[PDB]
Amino acid sequence: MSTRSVSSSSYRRMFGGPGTASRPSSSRSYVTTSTRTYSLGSALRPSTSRSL
Amino acid sequence: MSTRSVSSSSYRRMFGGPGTASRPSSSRSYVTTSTRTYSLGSALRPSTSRSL
Repeated sequence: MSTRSVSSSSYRRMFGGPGTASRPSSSRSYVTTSTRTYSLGSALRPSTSRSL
Repeated sequence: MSTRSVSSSSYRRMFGGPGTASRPSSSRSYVTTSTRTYSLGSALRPSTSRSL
């Protein structure tokens, strides 16, 4: 017989389906500004009382 | 990352190994060695033995 040899390409592995590796968890970011506590002159300003 | 593919290897995946591509071509013709009850020439010895 001329041997019908086993043509042995990568039917064994290199597959496949879970090619979904690094899904972007970066879709969860947490951006926030340098959050201000605001200044107020209300404790710099006393009551200048006029005595008559 | 590298896919650990325990494949059907690319030497028998497309090549039907042990297997009908390894071709068990065994058509079981029995080699009937036909036994005849005949030694060559035994049917006729013309007997000129008539010793009168």
